[PDB]
Amino acid sequence: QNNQTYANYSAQGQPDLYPETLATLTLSFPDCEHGPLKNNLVCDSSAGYVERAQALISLFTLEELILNTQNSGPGVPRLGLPNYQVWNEALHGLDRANFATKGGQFEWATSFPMPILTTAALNRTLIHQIADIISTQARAFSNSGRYGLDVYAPNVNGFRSPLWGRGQETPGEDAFFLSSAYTYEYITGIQGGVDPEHLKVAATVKHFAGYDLENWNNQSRLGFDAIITQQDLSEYYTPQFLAAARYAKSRSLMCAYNSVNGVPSCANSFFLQTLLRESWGFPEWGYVSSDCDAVYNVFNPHDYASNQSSAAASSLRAGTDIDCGQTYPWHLNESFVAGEVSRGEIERSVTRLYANLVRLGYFDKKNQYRSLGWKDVVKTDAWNISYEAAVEGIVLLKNDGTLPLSKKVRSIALIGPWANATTQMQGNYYGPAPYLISPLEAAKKAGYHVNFELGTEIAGNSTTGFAKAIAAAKKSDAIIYLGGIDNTIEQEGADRTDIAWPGNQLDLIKQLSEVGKPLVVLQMGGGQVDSSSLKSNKKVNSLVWGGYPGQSGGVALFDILSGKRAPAGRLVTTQYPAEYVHQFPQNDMNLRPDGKSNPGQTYIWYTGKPVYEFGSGLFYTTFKETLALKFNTSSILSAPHPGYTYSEQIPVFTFEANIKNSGKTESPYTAMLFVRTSNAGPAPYPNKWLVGFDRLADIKPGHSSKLSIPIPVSALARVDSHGNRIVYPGKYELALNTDESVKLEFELVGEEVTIENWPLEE
Amino acid sequence: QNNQTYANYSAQGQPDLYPETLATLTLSFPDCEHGPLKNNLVCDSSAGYVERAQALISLFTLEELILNTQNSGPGVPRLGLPNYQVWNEALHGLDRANFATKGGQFEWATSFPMPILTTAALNRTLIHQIADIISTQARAFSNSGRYGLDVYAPNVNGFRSPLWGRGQETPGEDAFFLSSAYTYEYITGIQGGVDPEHLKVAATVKHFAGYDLENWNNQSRLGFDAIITQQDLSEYYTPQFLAAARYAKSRSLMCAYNSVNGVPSCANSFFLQTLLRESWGFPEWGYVSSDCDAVYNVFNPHDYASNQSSAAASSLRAGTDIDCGQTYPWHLNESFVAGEVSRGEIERSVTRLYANLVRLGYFDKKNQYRSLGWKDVVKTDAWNISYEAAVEGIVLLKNDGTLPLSKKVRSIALIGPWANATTQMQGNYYGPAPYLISPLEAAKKAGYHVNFELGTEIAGNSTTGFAKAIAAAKKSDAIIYLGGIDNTIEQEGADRTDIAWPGNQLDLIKQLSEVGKPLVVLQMGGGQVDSSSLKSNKKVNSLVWGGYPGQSGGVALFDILSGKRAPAGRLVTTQYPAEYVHQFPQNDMNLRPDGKSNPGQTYIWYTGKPVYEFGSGLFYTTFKETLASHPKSLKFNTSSILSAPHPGYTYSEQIPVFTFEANIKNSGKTESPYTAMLFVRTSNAGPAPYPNKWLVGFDRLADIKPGHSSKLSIPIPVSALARVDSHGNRIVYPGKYELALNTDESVKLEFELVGEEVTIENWPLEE
Ligand SMILES: *[C@@H]1O[C@H](CO)[C@@H](O[C@@H]2O[C@H](CO)[C@@H](O[C@@H]3O[C@H](CO)[C@@H](O)[C@H](O[C@H]4O[C@H](CO)[C@@H](O)[C@H](O)[C@@H]4O[C@H]4O[C@H](CO)[C@@H](O)[C@H](O)[C@@H]4O)[C@@H]3O)[C@H](O)[C@H]2NC(C)=O)[C@H](O)[C@H]1NC(C)=O
Ligand SMILES: *[C@@H]1O[C@H](CO)[C@@H](O[C@@H]2O[C@H](CO)[C@@H](O[C@@H]3O[C@H](CO)[C@@H](O)[C@H](O[C@H]4O[C@H](CO)[C@@H](O)[C@H](O)[C@@H]4O)[C@@H]3O)[C@H](O)[C@H]2NC(C)=O)[C@H](O)[C@H]1NC(C)=O
Ligand SMILES: *[C@@H]1O[C@H](CO)[C@@H](O[C@@H]2O[C@H](CO)[C@@H](O[C@@H]3O[C@H](CO)[C@@H](O)[C@H](O)[C@@H]3O)[C@H](O)[C@H]2NC(C)=O)[C@H](O)[C@H]1NC(C)=O
Ligand SMILES: *[C@@H]1O[C@H](CO)[C@@H](O[C@@H]2O[C@H](CO)[C@@H](O)[C@H](O)[C@H]2NC(C)=O)[C@H](O)[C@H]1NC(C)=O
Ligand SMILES: *[C@@H]1O[C@H](CO)[C@@H](O[C@@H]2O[C@H](CO)[C@@H](O)[C@H](O)[C@H]2NC(C)=O)[C@H](O)[C@H]1NC(C)=O
Ligand SMILES: *[C@@H]1O[C@H](CO)[C@@H](O[C@@H]2O[C@H](CO)[C@@H](O)[C@H](O)[C@H]2NC(C)=O)[C@H](O)[C@H]1NC(C)=O
Ligand SMILES: *[C@@H]1O[C@H](CO)[C@@H](O[C@@H]2O[C@H](CO)[C@@H](O)[C@H](O)[C@H]2NC(C)=O)[C@H](O)[C@H]1NC(C)=O
Ligand SMILES: *[C@@H]1O[C@H](CO)[C@@H](O[C@@H]2O[C@H](CO)[C@@H](O)[C@H](O)[C@H]2NC(C)=O)[C@H](O)[C@H]1NC(C)=O
Ligand SMILES: O[C@@H]1[C@@H](O)[C@H](S[C@@H]2CO[C@H](O)[C@H](O)[C@H]2O)OC[C@H]1O
Ligand SMILES: O[C@@H]1[C@@H](O)[C@H](S[C@@H]2CO[C@H](O)[C@H](O)[C@H]2O)OC[C@H]1O
Ligand SMILES: *[C@@H]1O[C@H](CO)[C@@H](O)[C@H](O)[C@H]1NC(C)=O
Ligand SMILES: *[C@@H]1O[C@H](CO)[C@@H](O)[C@H](O)[C@H]1NC(C)=O
Ligand SMILES: *[C@@H]1O[C@H](CO)[C@@H](O)[C@H](O)[C@H]1NC(C)=O
Ligand SMILES: *[C@@H]1O[C@H](CO)[C@@H](O)[C@H](O)[C@H]1NC(C)=O
Ligand SMILES: *[C@@H]1O[C@H](CO)[C@@H](O)[C@H](O)[C@H]1NC(C)=O
Ligand SMILES: *[C@@H]1O[C@H](CO)[C@@H](O)[C@H](O)[C@H]1NC(C)=O
Ligand SMILES: *[C@@H]1O[C@H](CO)[C@@H](O)[C@H](O)[C@H]1NC(C)=O
Ligand SMILES: *[C@@H]1O[C@H](CO)[C@@H](O)[C@H](O)[C@H]1NC(C)=O
Ligand SMILES: *[C@@H]1O[C@H](CO)[C@@H](O)[C@H](O)[C@H]1NC(C)=O
Ligand SMILES: *[C@@H]1O[C@H](CO)[C@@H](O)[C@H](O)[C@H]1NC(C)=O
Ligand SMILES: [Zn+2]
Ligand SMILES: [Zn+2]
Ligand SMILES: [Zn+2]
Ligand SMILES: [Zn+2]
Ligand SMILES: [Zn+2]
Ligand SMILES: [Zn+2]
Ligand SMILES: [Zn+2]
Ligand SMILES: [Zn+2]
Ligand SMILES: [Zn+2]
Ligand SMILES: [Zn+2]
Ligand SMILES: [Zn+2]
Ligand SMILES: [Zn+2]
Repeated sequence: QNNQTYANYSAQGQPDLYPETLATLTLSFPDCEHGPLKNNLVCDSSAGYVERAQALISLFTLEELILNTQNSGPGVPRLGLPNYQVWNEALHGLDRANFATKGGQFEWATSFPMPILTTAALNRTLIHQIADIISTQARAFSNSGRYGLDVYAPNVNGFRSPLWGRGQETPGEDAFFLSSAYTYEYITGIQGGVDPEHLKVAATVKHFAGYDLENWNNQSRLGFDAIITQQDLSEYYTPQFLAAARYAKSRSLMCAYNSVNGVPSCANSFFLQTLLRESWGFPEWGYVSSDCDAVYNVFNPHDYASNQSSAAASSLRAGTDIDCGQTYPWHLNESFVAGEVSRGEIERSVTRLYANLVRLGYFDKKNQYRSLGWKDVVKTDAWNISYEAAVEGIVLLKNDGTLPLSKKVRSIALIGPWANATTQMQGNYYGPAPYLISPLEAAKKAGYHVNFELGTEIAGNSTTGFAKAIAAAKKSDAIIYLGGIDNTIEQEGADRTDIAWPGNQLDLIKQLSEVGKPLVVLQMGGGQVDSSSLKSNKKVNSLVWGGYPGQSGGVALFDILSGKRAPAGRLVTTQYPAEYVHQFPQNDMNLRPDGKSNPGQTYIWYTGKPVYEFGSGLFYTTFKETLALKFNTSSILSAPHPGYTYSEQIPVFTFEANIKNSGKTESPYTAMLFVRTSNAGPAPYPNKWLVGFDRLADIKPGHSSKLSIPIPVSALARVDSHGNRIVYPGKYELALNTDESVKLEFELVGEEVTIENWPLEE
Repeated sequence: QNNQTYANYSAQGQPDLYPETLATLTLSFPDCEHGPLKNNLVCDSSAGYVERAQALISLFTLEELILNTQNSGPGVPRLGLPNYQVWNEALHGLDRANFATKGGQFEWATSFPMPILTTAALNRTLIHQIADIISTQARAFSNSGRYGLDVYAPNVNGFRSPLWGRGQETPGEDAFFLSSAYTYEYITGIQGGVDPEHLKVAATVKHFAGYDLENWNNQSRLGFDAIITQQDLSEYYTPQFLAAARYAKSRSLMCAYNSVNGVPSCANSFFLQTLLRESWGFPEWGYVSSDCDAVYNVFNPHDYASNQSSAAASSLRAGTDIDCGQTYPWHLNESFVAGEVSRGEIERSVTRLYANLVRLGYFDKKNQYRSLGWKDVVKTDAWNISYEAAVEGIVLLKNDGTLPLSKKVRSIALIGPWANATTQMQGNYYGPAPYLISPLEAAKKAGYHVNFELGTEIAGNSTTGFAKAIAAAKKSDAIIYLGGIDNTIEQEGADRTDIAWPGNQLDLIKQLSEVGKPLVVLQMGGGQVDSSSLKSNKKVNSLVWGGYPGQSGGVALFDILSGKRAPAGRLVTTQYPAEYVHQFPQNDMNLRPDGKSNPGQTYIWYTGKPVYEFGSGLFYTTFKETLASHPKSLKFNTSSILSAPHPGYTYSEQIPVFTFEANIKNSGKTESPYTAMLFVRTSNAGPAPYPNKWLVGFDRLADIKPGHSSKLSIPIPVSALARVDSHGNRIVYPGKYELALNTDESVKLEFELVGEEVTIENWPLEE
């Protein structure tokens, strides 16, 4: 929008936003005791939140309303109503806050791992606590005018194509179960419960819908039209958004840049009204924000409207309340002049935003959360849950017992473009951290003699660092290589073009494997890289996926390597063979194989052979898993469901298995539970789908902990050609983990039961 | 549905409901301190109303949920959740209550005038207070297990065709302003404010939409398919429902028997979702009830569904939550089995009902409204607002000085089928009253020597009774004829076939007028009758429309006639000439004239000559009305006016463009209250055809003494000036306009709207 020369937004992965959109404001609170609003109902803390917001909005001029439909809202100075920023980032810690540059206060926020790694821990409580800490820290910054009260998080789009530059931000490729679980735990942690009366921080689930690529084939997200079947819409692209609106009661949602089936998400009333509000129960006075700036893109380049005034009017009427950008505040005045919108439609949007602000305690100084301050940031950071998430999430992919490093290992050769990682560990959308503990520093602090060599860059074709690296290796007890990808390779605005290890890193690892010494390789980054050559190289003793480990990253990794903590992470996306992305266009949105070039996408549908499967992860011990069957769903759904708000949440039954530590190392345990069928519902039939997961606390050798995995009605439902979610009678089989240590056959009997009726598109 | 022999519901005006639907339950409240629910969140009075309702519903079996989608909900005995009745009538007082038959308490409730007469008073405060009394009495009965907490009221369909058997129930023919005003005052009075946290009684605005006939031409409402333009739908058939949902925040709404443009109202997602929820902000956890039993009629006779299971599914999915009938509770089980509905869809609807019950204090014994009792019925009844409404509403149509009856009038010949009226005064949907004061008992109480003769029946065809009535007239100082129509003529389930005085009443009136005595005619009933021959007969000294005056009807009538009170009512429908209904089909839903059979419908569009016009009414005095002041500029810029702050108004379209102000001087012999209707017209603003005029305001002023003046101030809201385009959009158009005060047009004021067109409402596309 703010381009200086011609800009092809069908190709360019990044918009050109106005400085106003991108500005860092200084925030504050209305003075309800002495200010101009003191006798208005909005300042009456005993009144209803809607009635309060309505009373306030009645005081605005038309132009004031319009200006306050943008993310950087100017407020209304004459009313003592301060500017308010809607665009705040919280993906895995505070970002876009007005951080102090000196003074020892508000200089930083806790930098948790990227969600990709945190989700690999398979721990729901963990996700929830991270969210709670983030929203405590948000309130603290807010109380000093340095952060808003709503957050553009979480990013829960399915990591469908492995080359997506933003998959790192997500809880993985399983939109239906794993992502939805993350969605619920994160949003309830941000918001302080399930639609509590006193909202903590408003979540903004994103990006709705069909957004999972930046610019593959030079087709920008900004102009992309996702051709998606109704079946896939219901099955893969929206179930996490149903979870957000229905179960978590997210106060906000962000509509995506792209179109779906010819309709821009932000101008899509089927999306924003029929689905979001009428099918999934999105809060009445919840509000929708556009992406930055998806309203502009309705016009340029989507051409769904002919100018900015019309793009504004179409988005507003479809259900987009707040524009991250300048199209609303600078063109809705034209929309009004042209009769395209009423003042009613504009007031509703602003009223929605302020209704949430009222709920958030914006006008109530005595509100419980208005007293959080810097010491609460200090205290929650000192809990070291960022370290804990990283430690629980790290994935051991290959190991011959070389890990944990034996007491005999005294010197290490520390090699690779991730060996001295600091800011690399933070991924993206991060603010300043209190500290960043590199793998190098953590290695020294662990008490190893460290021979550090860069060896080679992430993406270089230079070998001039090889010799010194081999030299450092030849004079060390073990080699620890840390490499892979980072945000120079995968980023917002630019997808990868391939999913192989970048540069000449694999050559360096090969030459290191032929040194004669034990070799541990840490594959870092969010997306996966093809590590088949490492899998098949016997001289590569150990392979670890370390994701983006956050502020205490080095210590988390080296506590795992040294065996202080025992790894238990599992992959939350498939590591595909490198040729996968060359086999079919990556913006083919069809999940199922087509018998042509599309081989099936994700662990659910892929007919090929993953290098490492979704759900791969090894332990420092061995476990012995043992089991501890005609179900009539219609009957099961006929019963009372105390403890569950929605009927589809009830277990069909609970999978019970004993988990014995048959080895000789204390270890926590993780499990994914999969189901499959070859006769229930329509063909084609999936490989399998995830229906449950859990993490159990450290189990001692000889001890047995019980794994209980409820199998909800919603999880056994399949999706028909119309998008309906229906539980079908037939034969199913559970399988525990990728190793399928335990399997359980059961039959579903009775008639088909409808779980959701998918509505017709407009 | 419960017919014993073949029933043709395309023709038959009344359904055959199962006894279960019609049953009189004994109600009670759950014990939230000690009962099975005490630890459930529903019994936590500090929790959110939605969360409370969700916690309760979670405890139900599927069958218990299904069974509690009917109006006579059985509750859940094992949970200590009592049966609850959704079908409670309150149109003009409590009805379908479990009235006691002995013991001196709860044997009766106040019987107000039918809303048609109440509305004629043009008094907003009156309507609101009536509604407040009704809801106080509702809660009092509720607290003794004798009534529910939601009411199937108000009926606010525009009384469009004059032969409608139920137009009597409505605030008249002006859907946009007059009916919408009644809707607001009544619903907020019923509900105890504007969506208050503590709801007093849930209102159910009805009937949505296109419903304004019972069985004209033997086409029953049960199978009627209204063909209505989007323009008419926005302009005439729905504005009162926008008002109910948006301004009044009605907690419930009732969907109609009929289809509109091929889609039954209760299976109509455009109506129940797109318009109701997305356009007008109907409460998120408000609920929709069908009419009794419109869900059944989706199948039989509409054939929109092939069976009851499919009819239930379609109605539920479209947005109908509660069935007045047994289609839901006895066939949603089948819908579920067939995969047509989810348990989620069923749960939402029951949760919706119980969310309102939570808000109504159904689970909180300490709720403000849970202590109201029989003494509160006695107290509110004794205020005599029923009497007051009738006396305010009575309309003086014709007079030469005969009314009020002079002191010279000692004896009266009281003639007519309405002369000894008791139950006739109650109209329809009435429960037992404390008493009923007939016009006969009232005349005797007031001190006149009364010579009473029936004369003829309402629909009588014999002249045998004439002679005694004529003899009585000859002995008396004045003749007071009371007749017209009643509920043997106009009723639920059966429209009138014509709009003339029934039977030989006019022939009797003619002969009474040949006697040579002063003659006063009281024209009773809700619908109008063609009184043109009474209008032109110089020996009919006076004509009064008395509507259905309720429990103290006789005293209201004779206090007016005696001059103890002075009349100020104005007609709220057009009194058409009898020919009107025989010129064009009465199910032609187009308001505009078409240059063929349709002369235009209502005072807004009618091109013929009313016998008495909408807004007709005379006083016991005369008034001089003069423009008080106008804004310096009479060129109003709507876009600019709407751009300003609007403190004191929730919605921008509610702000005044300006205020019409007049001085009202009593220029006669007698102290009198005053009423005014304010009309606007345009010859160039908006699209053609241009209407006659349309109502934009009204008011009633307190007694004005001879020679004294009072101020009349009538704001002109932006919404009132908006016109409707061919697509249903509400747009304020620039151009020339003229206000006219009353039917006599005593004051007129030209103004101009300048600047661009302004969109007030975008009418959504149908599905
Ligand atoms: C203001 O409010 C007050 C308080 O409510 C009103 O006062 C009440 O007024 C009514 C009506 O006048 C009065 O009820 C009558 O009481 C009489 C003595 O107790 C009764 O004899 C009379 O009974 C007749 O009506 C019954 C209906 O239930 C019939 O069933 C019964 O058969 C009686 O009818 C006989 O008599 C009538 C004429 O008298 C005759 O036509 C019949 O054929 C039959 O022979 C009434 O019940 C109350 O007692 C008053 N209550 C109090 C507390 O004072 C007052 O009316 C209000 N004012 C206005 C203007 O509305
Ligand atoms: C699934 O995730 C949950 C939630 O994160 C996790 O439970 C958590 O475990 C951590 C780690 O033990 C707990 O963190 C501690 O909490 C107390 C507060 O009660 C703090 O005092 C502790 O801080 C000190 O100790 C740290 C570690 O020794 C030091 O680094 C630090 O500087 C402090 O001195 C510490 O933060 C946390 O309390 C729980 N959280 C909850 C909600 O229970 C659980 O273990 C995971 N489950 C499985 C099976 O893995
Ligand atoms: C558990 O939480 C504590 C408290 O936040 C962490 O302690 C902190 O560790 C960092 C990194 O080593 C220290 O920062 C460093 O401090 C030195 C000296 O002041 C400075 O020269 C370095 O540049 C660096 O900033 C920090 O001082 C220390 N803070 C406290 C209060 O002890 C600890 O790291 C956490 N544990 C894990 C495993 O993450
Ligand atoms: C709609 O609003 C925009 C933004 O306020 C207007 O554009 C501004 O016009 C003013 C006055 O001419 C200039 O001084 C500003 O520099 C413009 N601002 C921006 C951000 O472009 C626009 O003119 C308005 N349109 C109408 C019809 O009122
Ligand atoms: C590892 O990275 C750290 C941090 O980026 C490097 O530390 C810097 O070292 C220079 C002196 O050589 C100091 O002046 C800077 O203040 C340090 N930077 C920061 C951000 O603290 C360190 O050199 C790197 N180690 C290597 C390359 O072996
Ligand atoms: C309009 O109706 C109101 C409400 O019923 C009338 O005010 C009532 O008048 C009666 C009889 O004088 C009193 O007993 C009530 O207490 C009054 N009620 C209230 C709420 O004030 C009012 O007189 C009518 N207005 C006009 C102008 O005739
Ligand atoms: C759905 O529910 C209705 C109401 O309970 C069932 O109708 C009853 O069926 C029994 C046995 O068929 C009959 O004896 C009764 O006459 C019916 N009762 C009533 C009140 O009508 C119906 O069977 C159920 N259908 C299904 C498929 O479960
Ligand atoms: C006017 O109507 C009243 C009420 O219906 C009549 O009162 C009834 O008259 C009969 C016979 O006289 C009595 O036995 C009943 O008890 C009365 N019923 C009630 C409810 O009061 C009255 O007779 C009628 N008057 C005339 C003159 O026809
Ligand atoms: O998740 C969304 C992102 O989609 C956008 S991306 C945005 C593009 O425009 C500039 O380059 C911005 O710096 C960049 O963040 O940002 C908002 C997030 O919440
Ligand atoms: O306003 C509605 C009415 O339309 C229905 S009509 C109903 C038809 O079936 C029986 O005869 C009943 O006695 C009659 O009321 O009733 C409910 C009202 O609220
Ligand atoms: C910006 O790019 C658009 C096309 O996206 C083009 O129409 C316009 O001319 C450009 N603006 C400027 C100032 O170059
Ligand atoms: C803009 O980019 C699109 C997609 O990459 C491409 O098809 C088109 O040729 C480009 N248009 C211009 C004018 O360069
Ligand atoms: C995308 O565009 C750039 C030119 O800016 C080009 O270097 C690159 O080869 C293109 N990629 C594809 C797949 O066409
Ligand atoms: C803007 O675009 C709309 C269509 O999206 C069109 O109807 C309107 O006339 C356009 N206005 C101007 C000023 O070009
Ligand atoms: C399943 O349950 C339903 C309802 O409980 C029952 O009607 C049906 O007969 C059962 N069918 C089987 C095969 O168990
Ligand atoms: C009731 O009427 C329907 C048609 O409306 C007819 O099919 C049926 O025979 C009747 N039922 C009975 C029991 O007479
Ligand atoms: C039912 O009534 C309709 C309309 O009055 C008529 O067309 C039809 O012939 C009747 N059907 C039967 C079976 O009598
Ligand atoms: C009921 O009618 C519907 C059509 O509305 C049809 O699809 C369904 O199969 C019918 N069910 C039965 C049991 O006949
Ligand atoms: C009056 O009506 C009755 C019953 O309908 C009938 O027997 C009689 O013939 C009618 N008489 C006249 C004069 O219309
Ligand atoms: C009406 O007001 C609008 C908004 O202030 C302004 O743009 C326009 O010029 C005005 N038009 C007239 C005719 O006064
Ligand atoms: Zn003070
Ligand atoms: Zn102050
Ligand atoms: Zn919590
Ligand atoms: Zn509180
Ligand atoms: Zn513009
Ligand atoms: Zn008790
Ligand atoms: Zn009130
Ligand atoms: Zn309260
Ligand atoms: Zn049929
Ligand atoms: Zn039909
Ligand atoms: Zn059936
Ligand atoms: Zn005729």
